[PDB]
Amino acid sequence: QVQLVESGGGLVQAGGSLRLSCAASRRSSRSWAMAWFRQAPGKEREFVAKISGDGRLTTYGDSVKGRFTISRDKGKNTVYLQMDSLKPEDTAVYYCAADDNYVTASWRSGPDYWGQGTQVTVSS
Repeated sequence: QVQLVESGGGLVQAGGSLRLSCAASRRSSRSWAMAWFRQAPGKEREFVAKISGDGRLTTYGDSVKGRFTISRDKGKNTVYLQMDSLKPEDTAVYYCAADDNYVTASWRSGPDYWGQGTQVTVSS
């Protein structure tokens, strides 16, 4: 019954920015760690970024570090991904995910809940 709904995807020229958003259908007594992953054809869905329930800890995949920023609203199960300096290599369907554990939130099978995906395409 928990639902995660992503928004903010689009088709944009290289070098440009997008901001993805994700809101869960409820708050939890401890806010969930949240994460973004991305999937493109021919490649396993990959971890992009995560943030702890309390917002104090973040980590990024090697390919996006320095360009993307993950943030959340304090005490809500929402999460954002600000994507700057977009490259064609960033084209994928981006999924938000929620986990009651920050350490496993970057594992393909860690999170409890998954969104349906928002497409992001970066043209050259």
